[PDB]
Amino acid sequence: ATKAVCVLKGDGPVQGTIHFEAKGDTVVVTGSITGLTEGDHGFHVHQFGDNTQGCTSAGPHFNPLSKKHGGPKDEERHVGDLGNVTADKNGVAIVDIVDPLISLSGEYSIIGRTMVVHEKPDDLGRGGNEESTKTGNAGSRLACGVIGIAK
Amino acid sequence: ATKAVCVLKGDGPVQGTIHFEAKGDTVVVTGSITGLTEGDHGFHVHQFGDNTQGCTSAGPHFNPLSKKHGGPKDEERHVGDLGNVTADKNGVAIVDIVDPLISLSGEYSIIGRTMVVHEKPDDLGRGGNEESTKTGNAGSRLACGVIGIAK
Ligand SMILES: [Cu+2]
Ligand SMILES: [Cu+2]
Ligand SMILES: [Zn+2]
Ligand SMILES: [Zn+2]
Repeated sequence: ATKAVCVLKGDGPVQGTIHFEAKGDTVVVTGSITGLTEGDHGFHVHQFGDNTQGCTSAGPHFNPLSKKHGGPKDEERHVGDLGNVTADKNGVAIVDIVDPLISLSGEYSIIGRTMVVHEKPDDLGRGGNEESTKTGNAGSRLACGVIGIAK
Repeated sequence: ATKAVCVLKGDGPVQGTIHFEAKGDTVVVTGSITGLTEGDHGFHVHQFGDNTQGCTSAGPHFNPLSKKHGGPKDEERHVGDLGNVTADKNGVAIVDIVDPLISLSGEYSIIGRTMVVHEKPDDLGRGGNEESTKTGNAGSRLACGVIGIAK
């Protein structure tokens, strides 16, 4: 694919629509999420596109290279580590990310996997504790969706 | 991918979970769907895994070979044509299909696309009007879900 889309939904008020487009050797990720508390929220691709138990069955971050958790600009990062999205006072986050590790085809393809928006900011692997290097201490999964092929 | 899963949801009471597993050179589709009216309901893979407008944005049937609609056993069929599932008196349909056209990888991959359960029976391309040759007259989309990679 060259284009994908994901609709985020959960058990609370958080919702959003994320679009993905292959451009050169990168993926451009755009869209918006609403109903979020003001501030930063971790935003990652989780391994499985399994929504049988809500966002919990999505598994851990997509990490085909068996690395520790980092920020998007780090060399030591999971392929699914896209950092944080920032919600304004009205709870709206505008997403505008360009990333070279995720892909819409081949081995790092995220089609069929799960996009998750988390309750807290992702510490990018610099939190000082053990959890920081697994999940960035991003907390719970507020909303998620399976990444599908778009027109 | 060797295993996929899809959770079907819509605006009504219809819901279900379908699993897909590559067993040998074929794909085995299993699961169950509840909340249906008794009888046959068209069950197809629609092209886009786009749920931005409910099941509507899923597009037409997945048809990379550009054929007309037909039954699962016909030569002239869309890849997405999986026939009918049958609901019992209780509104429950058990899915047990093996199909030679869909796949979980490559050109016929259905990962990232949408499974749709329809309101009426699929006439298998033999209804005699133009609509039959497109959708089998299966009618509205009761529930649908994006097919994602499973553990
Ligand atoms: Cu995460
Ligand atoms: Cu259909
Ligand atoms: Zn991570
Ligand atoms: Zn068809």
